[PDB]
Amino acid sequence: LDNGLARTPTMGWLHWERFMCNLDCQEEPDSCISEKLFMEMAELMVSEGWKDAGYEYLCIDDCWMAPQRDSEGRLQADPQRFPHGIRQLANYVHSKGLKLGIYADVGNKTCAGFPGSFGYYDIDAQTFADWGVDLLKFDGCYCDSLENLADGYKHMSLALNRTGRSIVYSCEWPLYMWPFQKPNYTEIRQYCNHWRNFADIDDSWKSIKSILDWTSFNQERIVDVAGPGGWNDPDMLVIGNFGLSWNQQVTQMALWAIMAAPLFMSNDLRHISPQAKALLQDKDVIAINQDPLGKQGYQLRQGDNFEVWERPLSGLAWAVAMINRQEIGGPRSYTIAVASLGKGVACNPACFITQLLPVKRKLGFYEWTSRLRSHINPTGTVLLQLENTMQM
Amino acid sequence: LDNGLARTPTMGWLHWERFMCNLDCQEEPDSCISEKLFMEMAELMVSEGWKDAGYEYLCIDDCWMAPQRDSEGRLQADPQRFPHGIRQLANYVHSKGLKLGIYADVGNKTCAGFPGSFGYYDIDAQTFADWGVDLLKFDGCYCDSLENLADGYKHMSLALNRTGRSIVYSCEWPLYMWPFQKPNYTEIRQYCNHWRNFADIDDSWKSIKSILDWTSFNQERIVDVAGPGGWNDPDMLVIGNFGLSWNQQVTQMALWAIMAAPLFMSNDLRHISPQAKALLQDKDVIAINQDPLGKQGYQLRQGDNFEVWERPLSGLAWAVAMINRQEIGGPRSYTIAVASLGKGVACNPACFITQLLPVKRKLGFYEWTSRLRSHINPTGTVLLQLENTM
Ligand SMILES: *[C@@H]1O[C@H](CO)[C@@H](O[C@@H]2O[C@H](CO)[C@@H](O[C@@H]3O[C@H](CO)[C@@H](O)[C@H](O[C@H]4O[C@H](CO)[C@@H](O)[C@H](O)[C@@H]4O)[C@@H]3O)[C@H](O)[C@H]2NC(C)=O)[C@H](O)[C@H]1NC(C)=O
Ligand SMILES: *[C@@H]1O[C@H](CO)[C@@H](O[C@@H]2O[C@H](CO)[C@@H](O[C@@H]3O[C@H](CO)[C@@H](O)[C@H](O)[C@@H]3O)[C@H](O)[C@H]2NC(C)=O)[C@H](O)[C@H]1NC(C)=O
Ligand SMILES: *[C@@H]1O[C@H](CO)[C@@H](O[C@@H]2O[C@H](CO)[C@@H](O[C@@H]3O[C@H](CO)[C@@H](O)[C@H](O)[C@@H]3O)[C@H](O)[C@H]2NC(C)=O)[C@H](O)[C@H]1NC(C)=O
Ligand SMILES: *[C@@H]1O[C@H](CO)[C@@H](O[C@@H]2O[C@H](CO)[C@@H](O)[C@H](O)[C@H]2NC(C)=O)[C@H](O)[C@H]1NC(C)=O
Ligand SMILES: *[C@@H]1O[C@H](CO)[C@@H](O[C@@H]2O[C@H](CO)[C@@H](O)[C@H](O)[C@H]2NC(C)=O)[C@H](O)[C@H]1NC(C)=O
Ligand SMILES: *[C@@H]1O[C@H](CO)[C@@H](O)[C@H](O)[C@H]1NC(C)=O
Ligand SMILES: *[C@]12O[C@H]1[C@H](CO)[C@H](O)[C@H](O)[C@H]2O
Ligand SMILES: *[C@]12O[C@H]1[C@H](CO)[C@H](O)[C@H](O)[C@H]2O
Repeated sequence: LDNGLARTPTMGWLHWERFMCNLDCQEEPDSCISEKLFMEMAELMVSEGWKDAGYEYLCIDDCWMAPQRDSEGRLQADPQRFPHGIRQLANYVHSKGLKLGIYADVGNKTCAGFPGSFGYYDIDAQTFADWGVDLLKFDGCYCDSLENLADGYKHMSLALNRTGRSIVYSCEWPLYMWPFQKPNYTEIRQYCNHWRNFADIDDSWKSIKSILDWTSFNQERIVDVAGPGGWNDPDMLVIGNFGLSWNQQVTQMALWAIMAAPLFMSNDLRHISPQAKALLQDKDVIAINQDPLGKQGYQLRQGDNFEVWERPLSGLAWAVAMINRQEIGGPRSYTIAVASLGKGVACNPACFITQLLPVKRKLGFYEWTSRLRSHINPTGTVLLQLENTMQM
Repeated sequence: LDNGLARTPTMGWLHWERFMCNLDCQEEPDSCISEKLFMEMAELMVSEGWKDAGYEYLCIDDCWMAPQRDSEGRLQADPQRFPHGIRQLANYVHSKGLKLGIYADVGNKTCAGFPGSFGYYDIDAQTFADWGVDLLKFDGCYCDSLENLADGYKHMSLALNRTGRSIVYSCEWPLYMWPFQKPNYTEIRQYCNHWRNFADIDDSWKSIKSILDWTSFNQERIVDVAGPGGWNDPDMLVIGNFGLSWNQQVTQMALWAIMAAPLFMSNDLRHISPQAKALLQDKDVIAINQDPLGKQGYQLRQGDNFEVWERPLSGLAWAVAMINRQEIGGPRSYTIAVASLGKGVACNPACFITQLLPVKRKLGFYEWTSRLRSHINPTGTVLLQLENTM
């Protein structure tokens, strides 16, 4: 989408995976979808270093809405959970230096059963623009055939444009297309700043594996269409929650950087370990994700429960990820000719290799003819940065 | 097995899950199956508080054997990897006040392809006894019939007894039978100090869940036969490795305690987090696992992606574990009438409840009329101890 936005993958926080559709503010107030939750998340994004690290968008997912539209046909914030309305939350979020994302659905109802945009594409787009909304996530539930899905996604895109406000547009067009026919990524890219391809993540290693395996299986179809203004969206970062071991968390961060994924944390910023925080705020891995070249990486090799992924970076640098998919035993040795990495460019005539994950370690100069030898934890990833050099 | 051993479930360390069949001492001397690995783990069991917490058996699994028996038909330690031999390793382990476990297979080979014990049960038993072995784990691979399987496990049982040496006998008889016919657990217990029921654990939450699901499904057949001298073995603790989140590690420790499971760590004691160490050394939770009554706990309830398990303890105490099996979202609220716990006796007329996991916290006095409310982490467990007020 040529709206001048998302020149790098969008970074922020989204409530869905962690907080879901919790409407019970009486018995579950700390986890219910309320203005107070977003106000508190906003403060902590500023004070706990998240905005500094690049996480800029505070995003509302499903279950912010009143059950019905107002008399004047507009969407309304839930009066009990959002009594001060979207406009004033937008003011609060802007006052902290952050941008505000909101959520709607192309079809008749949102996935959670709240008012769809089946008509109203134009008034809804305008409502968001009046409110101060800086990002829209547009889910695809309750949609009447391919024709409407496509038409709806294309309509809301132009509608947001016609508001003349800068609004990052986040689509699930491809994901809700698969059931009928293969997506057309060139068309989707025209209309959308990023697009969900695959089933909602949850707080599990199984979910990470299934997203990586779908991505690598399908990589010839999706890798090249990604670039500034249009990204593949493999769903939210779930680091800092309950389901992933330290190693599986390193794997998600490493490979979301390889895939030029948007980085939407879905966690509780009020209750997050120092380890998870340091990983999500790792300047060097964020720098790989945010690389201005904006070329998505890919899986180079698979075999013996090992995966090798790499991503081209600006200035003849490469990121390399080595995954151990063996879920038994100890750290496994993996060796590769440095020549085989970065299409033989990265280390011609030399590489300087820095390990970034699981810890940051200068490894030194590798000749084009060198071997790289590493040890990789089960369900973990080693992430390397290769800097092309004349020296040595 | 009435040999006076395993009166509480056996505690220690077993190489298999973390170190497996690593024979590469040239390229990997610090993780190959060698007497140096076992000596290192022994020193740390003493120096790092493992022994003091009750971890007492340092156990060798598969891949310790030379490829061939000796000229006298006996098993031999690999001459390169176990150069001083098993007896001498046993001497060392004993000098630190620990016990040594070793491994054999009821069939013609071990699962990894080394010499099997079929036809050598009596000599193999005497060999182990002579060496000063304090425990045998007896795997079930390369056994052509259920007759040979049963005969082999019983025969080794009687041969161990006849050596005169106190040797804990860990069997896999039910595991290898189950595909073909329902095991008789009354018979297995007469011959075995503990018995593997289910597929080898690995370093995953999938493995944990599948072991718990198998145990809850089969609980009518296995819970009542467990007790001092004979335990269900749901396989090794993998806490301190790579594959489990903190909440999944808590779930393993909590439910191995509810299940009166043997506690065999398979980890690297040289490289283990403070968190993993304090969970595995948690004295209140080990006291539940090690309760002298020896009554295995069971699944009370399952619904809304929650499980409630409980175990009766010495002195009118109960352990209760509440699992959140929902792998999405945040800490979920669960409430149960305390009258529904411990068969109606735990909290009649009242009980004092202490949370043990994920943190120790006194919750206070609960009346027979009361409801316990808890928030449980996705893939996590809340473990409570109930003390009846009388
Ligand atoms: C509604 O849709 C229209 C139709 O596309 C859209 O207009 C386009 O906006 C983009 C973004 O501003 C324009 O692209 C820019 O063009 C100008 C002029 O050539 C350049 O200054 C811009 O350069 C930036 O990006 C460069 C990297 O590519 C940087 O090097 C540089 O520093 C600049 O930051 C950029 O190329 C595009 O020209 C228009 N196209 C048309 C047909 O007008 C409009 O923005 C949409 N409006 C909203 C609010 O959605
Ligand atoms: C070989 O098999 C026999 C028979 O099963 C085992 O005998 C049993 O041994 C236990 C433990 O020594 C006896 O019970 C215990 O006795 C001791 C001392 O008297 C007491 O302190 C305990 O409280 C408990 O009562 C058990 O009764 C006995 N059974 C029989 C029939 O004699 C023997 O231990 C086995 N030997 C080896 C080397 O495994
Ligand atoms: C370990 O290996 C030996 C040798 O391969 C096994 O011994 C063999 O066991 C088979 C049973 O599977 C015997 O075959 C039987 O032969 C009779 C007729 O003789 C036939 O009627 C049966 O139906 C069956 O086919 C075979 O005779 C026997 N061979 C020897 C040398 O004893 C042994 O059983 C293996 N042990 C285990 C536990 O797997
Ligand atoms: C997939 O979508 C792309 C973009 O809509 C299609 O390519 C364009 O099709 C339009 C309308 O037919 C042409 O006017 C353009 O010249 C085409 N290219 C571009 C880059 O805009 C493409 O035909 C669609 N279908 C397939 C099978 O690729
Ligand atoms: C399961 O195995 C047990 C023990 O081998 C069997 O129980 C024995 O039954 C015999 C009768 O054949 C009695 O002599 C013994 O007193 C019992 N032993 C014990 C300690 O109970 C039982 O028969 C087997 N059950 C089935 C269903 O086959
Ligand atoms: C919404 O429902 C109406 C019928 O009430 C139907 O005509 C329309 O196709 C539906 N719209 C979408 C986008 O599914
Ligand atoms: C749409 O299953 C829905 C849900 C909201 O109800 C989330 O937004 C999810 O990410 C999306 O795929
Ligand atoms: C038998 O798969 C084997 C293996 C040794 O080779 C381990 O001892 C495992 O625990 C056991 O079931």
